[PDB]
This record gives sequence, C-alpha cells and structure tokens, in this order.
Amino acid sequence: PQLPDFIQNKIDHYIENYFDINKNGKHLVLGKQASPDDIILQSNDYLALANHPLIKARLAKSLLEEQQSLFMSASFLQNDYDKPMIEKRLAKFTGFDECLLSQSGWNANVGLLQTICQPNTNVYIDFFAHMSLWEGARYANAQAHPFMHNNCDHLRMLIQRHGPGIIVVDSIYSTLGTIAPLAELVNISKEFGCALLVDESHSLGTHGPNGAGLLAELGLTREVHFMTASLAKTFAYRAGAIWCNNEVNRCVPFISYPAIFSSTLLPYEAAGLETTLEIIESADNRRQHLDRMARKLRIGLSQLGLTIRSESQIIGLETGDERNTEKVRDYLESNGVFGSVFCRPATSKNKNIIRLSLNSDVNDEQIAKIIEVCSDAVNYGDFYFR
Amino acid sequence: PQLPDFIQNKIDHYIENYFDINKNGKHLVLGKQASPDDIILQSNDYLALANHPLIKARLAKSLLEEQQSLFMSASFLQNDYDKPMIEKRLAKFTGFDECLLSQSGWNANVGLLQTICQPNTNVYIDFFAHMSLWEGARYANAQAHPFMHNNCDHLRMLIQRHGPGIIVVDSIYSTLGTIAPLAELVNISKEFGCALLVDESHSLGTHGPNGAGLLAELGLTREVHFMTASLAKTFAYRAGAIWCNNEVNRCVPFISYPAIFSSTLLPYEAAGLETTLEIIESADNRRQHLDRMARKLRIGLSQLGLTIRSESQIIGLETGDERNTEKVRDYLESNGVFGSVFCRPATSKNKNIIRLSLNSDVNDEQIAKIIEVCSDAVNYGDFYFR
Ligand SMILES: Cc1ncc(COP(=O)(O)O)c(C=O)c1O
Ligand SMILES: Cc1ncc(COP(=O)(O)O)c(C=O)c1O
Ligand SMILES: [Mg+2]
Ligand SMILES: [Mg+2]
Repeated sequence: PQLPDFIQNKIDHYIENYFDINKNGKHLVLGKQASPDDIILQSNDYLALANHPLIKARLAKSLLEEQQSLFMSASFLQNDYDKPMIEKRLAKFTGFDECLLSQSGWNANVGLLQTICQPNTNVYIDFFAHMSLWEGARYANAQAHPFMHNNCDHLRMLIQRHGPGIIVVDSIYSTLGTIAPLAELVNISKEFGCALLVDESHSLGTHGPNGAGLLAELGLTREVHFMTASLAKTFAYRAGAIWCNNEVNRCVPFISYPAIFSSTLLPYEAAGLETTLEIIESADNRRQHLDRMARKLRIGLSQLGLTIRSESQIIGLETGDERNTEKVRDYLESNGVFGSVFCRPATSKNKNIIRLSLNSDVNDEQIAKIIEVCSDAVNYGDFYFR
Repeated sequence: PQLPDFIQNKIDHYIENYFDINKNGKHLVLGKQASPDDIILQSNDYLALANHPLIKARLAKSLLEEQQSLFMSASFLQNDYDKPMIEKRLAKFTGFDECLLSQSGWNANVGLLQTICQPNTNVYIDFFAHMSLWEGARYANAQAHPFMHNNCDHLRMLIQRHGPGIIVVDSIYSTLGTIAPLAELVNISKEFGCALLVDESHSLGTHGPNGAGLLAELGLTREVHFMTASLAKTFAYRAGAIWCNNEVNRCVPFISYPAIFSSTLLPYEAAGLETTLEIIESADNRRQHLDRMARKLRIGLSQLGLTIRSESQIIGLETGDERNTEKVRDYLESNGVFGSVFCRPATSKNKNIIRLSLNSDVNDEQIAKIIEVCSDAVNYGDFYFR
C-alpha cells in the first residue's frame, strides 16, 4: 500500500542524502568487497576467538542436550536455582560482587542506567562515551552533563556546579582507542561523593591479569560501583553483562525494560560463555602479541605526522568530512587495508573516523604493510588527515 | 563501595515496596519451584519446538562449520552478498515485499519506529500494545496517542483530531490474548491516510496458511505497510524481524540505533531459522491441536465466572491487585498450575494478570485439570478473579 507523505518524504530524502551522494551509490560505510589477500581490521574479536574449536564444541554440545523451553523474560528466571553459573564466574573473574547477564552490551547499559537513575539525576558523561550510555541516560530522563574527552578538570567543575551524580566513562574508547584516566576518576568520585560506571567493552579480555580488565589491571576494582561490557568484543558472543559492587543487580531484572520485555539468553548460550571465559583466562600469549603489534602500529603511524590518539588495539585515523573520508576509504581499500568507517550518528558530520581494529592474528608483516599504505596516503594521497 | 544517597534511597525504596511486601520476600513474579509433574504454561514456544531434534541438528552443524569473524554492526553487512537467505524466505512466507533481521522483537519495533518516525509524528497506539512499541515511539520523540483497547471509535476520534500518522497494534495481545480488529484498522488507515504497523509476535507461526500469520489468514497482507515479530515466540529463537511492503528496510540498518550500535546475528543463527521456518510451515496438526485446546480452556474457564477476554492461545486470568494476585499465584502453583505473573510495569498496579501460555504439547487431561483447579479456586474463598 501507498505510504503517507511524511514517511515517503523522509525515506526519499534519506536515500538522496546518504546513498545517492556517494560515488558507489551506497552508504559511506559500504566500500568495495574485500579479497582473501586483504588485511581486515573491522572485527571486535580482539583475541581471534570467533572460530575457536573448543568454544564451538561446547556450544554445540550444550545445544544438543535436552532443551527446556525458556522462551520468556529473564524476570521469571531470577530464582537462585535458575540463574546461570556464568554470572558467578564472571563476577569472580572481574572481582565484582555480582554479575547479571544481558542480551547485549547496549541493553546492559540502558538497563543499568534505567535502574539507578531518577528523572533529573546528574549523569556526568565523557563526550566520546558509547551511544548506549548517552541513550540509557536519555531514556531514564536523567540530566546529562558532558565533559570534554578525558578532561578531569572539566569534570570537576561540572560536579562542583550540579552536585552528586553518576560518572560515566568507557575504559577504552570505541572510536579513538584512548584510555580513560580511571585512577583520577576514582579519586574524583571520592572527592565529590559520586558513583562511577565504567564500560569495559574494549578492555575486558585484552587487558589486566588473565584478561580481567583495566580496573583489575590498575587495582581499582573495589572502588568502582558499576562496570558493564558487551560480550561481543573479546568474548565473541552476542550478549552483555552488568557487574555491581552492591545490590543493584537484584533489582535490574525487574526494572530494566529490555531485561523485562525482551527474551532471555537461552541456557546453552550461557554454557558457551563459560568455555570462552576459560580460554580468555589462559590467553596470555595472544594478549601480549596484540599489545606489541598495537604499539608498533601506533608508533609507526605517529611518525608519519598522523594524529593517533590511541593507547590501545583500536586505532582511529581522523579523516574529517564525509567527502574526504570517502577518498581515504577508497585509497586504503584499493591498497588492501580494510578498516571501519565511523560516520554519523556515531560521529559528528565533519569529524569522521576510519577505525582500524587490531586482533591477535595480525602479524608483523601486515603491521608493516599498514604503515606503508598510510605513508603513501600521507605523501601521495589527494586527501587530508585531521 | 557504599552507594551514594541518590541511588541508595531509590534501591531501598524499591526493595521495600517490591520485594519485602511479598510473603516469600521476593518479587511478585517469583513463586515456588515447579515439579516435573506440574503443568507449565510460561513459555512463548507455542509449537513446542525448543527441543526439536532437526532444529538442534541444523544449528549445531552450522555452528561447527568454519565461522567468519563478523562481530560488528549489521550496517557494515548490508551488501547483497552479505544479506542472509532467511530474509528472502521470510518475506515470501508472509507475503511482504522485504524482510530485515534484528537481534530481538524489541529491536525490530524500536528500530522501525526510529526509521519511520520524525519528532512529533502522530503514533496511535492501542492501550495494551507491547511495551517495545510504546518505547520505540518515545525514543523517536513521537507524539503518542493511546486509544482504548480494540476501540475503533476512540481511534477515529483521535485521528480526526490529530491528523495522519502511524497506527500501531499487536495482532494478538501479549497479556490478554485478544485479537485486533485488523480489517477495520486497514479501513481506517486508508480512510485517514495513515500507515499501519502490526506486531505479529503472537500470531506468526500459530495462525494463517502454513503459519504465515493473521494478516495472511485474513487476506490483508497487501494492505498493510509494516509488520514486525519477535522470533522468540513460535520461532523459538532470540531474534526479531521487520517486514515492509515498501523501501523502508533499505534505510533501517543505517538509522536504527540497535541496528547501528549493537552486534548482528551470526550466519549460523540464520541457517537455524531456515530449518525452523520449514518445520513451522508443515506444522498444521500442531496449530490445529493448540487452537482446539485453547478454545476448550477458554470455554471451561469463562463458565466459572472468570473474565476471559482471550480469543487465542494466550489466556489471561484477571487477578486485580498485587495482594490478591499473590494468593491466586500461590493457589495455582500449589495445585500444579504454573502461569506467568504479569504485573507493573507490564500492567497497572491494580489490574494484574496471571498469563497462561498454551503450547501444542498440552493435552486434554491437562486442560481438564486447569479447569478443575480454577473451579476449586473460585470456591476456596481466599481470593477473587475479575
Ligand atoms: C507482542 C510482542 N512484541 C515484541 C516482543 C519482543 O520480543 P523479543 O523477546 O524477541 O525481544 C514481545 C515480548 O517479548 C512481544 O510479546
Ligand atoms: C564501548 C561499548 N559499549 C557497549 C557496546 C554495546 O555492545 P553490543 O554490540 O553487545 O550491544 C559497544 C558497541 O558495540 C561498545 O563499543
Ligand atoms: Mg564498538
Ligand atoms: Mg510477551
């Protein structure tokens, strides 16, 4: 049937201004198809566990077991005997008191914020913190106060003005790969009587003792109120989790709308995560190699005069406007380097990022090639870098 | 660390008013543990497919295959070669032009509404429509105009007053099991130049030719703009889908925040759905049996004086306030009948429901037993039904 004018107008306008403008007629994030020979730096699977035979075996085994039909809200599954062992193990892993499974990192953040916020609750959020955190705050009708990226001085002034609130940060930032000043943030939380929420999606598994994370690495675990993470990065699974050093996870399952009104992870999924955790705990070798390759790439690109703000395995090439970003993308892909285009609504219109996500399967030769491709891009490329 | 007052006060109040007041000290939804002999009416797996040997085998096999590391946004996977066969099959199944997979039914609704709504778009939503639709409208900053349940007069008045917009309904309602007046809603949409969105979460698989849904059953497919569904009901899988009789699914992947910022389903998950679809297509006998059992139950309960608004496999026992609901729940569970308590925020505080979700494994003896238990419950004097 015919669409009403206001919907048709929106779709017509969108296709013109987001698909039709680009050379290939597709959205800016969609370039050319990658060949087997190309270097792919797009996946969040940092320790290259997507195809791990032990994970696949345990997941298949658990699925083939007699399946109880648990197609329902997790609200109904909160009796002690119905809660999955993975929660207790992830809590022990990170050093937090309690863990609660969620269907996504997005839902973990939205759910936690809905539970701990009242309307007009002060939420002090890093300008570059994940969209799920910004949205979580917005859905709860909290008062969001952005602070300049990693700027503790700016943060202090905001809390001085508005009073006690929730300080919200990524441990490692999704677009830039910068690291939050977690120690200073803990100090500030104490200095002003705030709660701290740290999203460790990009540090859990890759950082800390046995991959326990950045809070564990810095010995700050017992001074942080909340941590969250997508399990779709290093844990290579479509899920999320909320950790609390308090009783909040007793309440989340009955308060969070995504936790109430969206279906639970099935029991076999929880079992697969148990194996993933064991593999991650022992993956000292992969973590070290990733760390070394990441440092090499950061040093190599910084030498070219490129702005590389990263301190991690996530490297952000800052490519300015969309037209320029299309050029940089086309050049890199033409020379066998496939990153991820980060544009609006993930960034502002004129501050786009081509994100290179490193994983432990990337070797010295590939690292050298990336620097080589970027060097030719700086010197011979008909485009700029911010 | 101890929580600051602004959180602690909320949590304290919540525990007091939602956990402490109940006899067992737990949330209202949490009763006693069921025995293997008990009648369990809690799962949305209407055709009892959770333990189907063929589905399990297809998933495990596709899981054990060589997996590509696709842990990223689905926006990066919108090339024709990256889009799954299940989407084309599901579109043919329902008779809709195009289908787009989502991570949940919740995400399907939230994403679609974000794509087709502008700020202040009129959204005419049934009082009892699923929370995901209410929230999808709220996130999009749409103007919600709630209409009395299944009340086309109230809807007509609202659209005359506020103008063209989007009419949003469940085909079969999640708490009451009532059926939307879909033919009349199609007429109203045409008369007033509105778009119609129908959530078929509770009719897809159970109703229509080969389980194609209620729109298909009524021959209304080609007159409806959008249909959505959780695949976590009859399809017994943690996913959702958006169907369009237009070009909107071209745009959803790049606009919807869950589609953009949350990880996609993996290829093996899609293959599992293909097998599930085939089984559902041929499950005529299961559909027929469920339909017969559900009618038998509604007849049996309604003659006892209970209000039973249902016309489907979802049967809502209307139990009034929370104190009454607790007593009803306890009686039913003590006598071997386990439904799901639906209370706030899913219902009003004084209009709680104990939902009986029937499935095709339920037999005549069990239906007779439920009727017997409720017959004795009516005469017991400890509580009431509405
Ligand atoms: C009518 C209706 N729509 C959407 C959903 C969302 O389903 P899902 O569990 O796949 O998120 C459900 C609730 O779970 C539902 O009952
Ligand atoms: C920092 C951060 N937090 C949370 C999420 C949400 O992850 P998920 O894909 O599991 O919804 C992501 C985005 O993918 C992320 O990068
Ligand atoms: Mg990310
Ligand atoms: Mg439901």
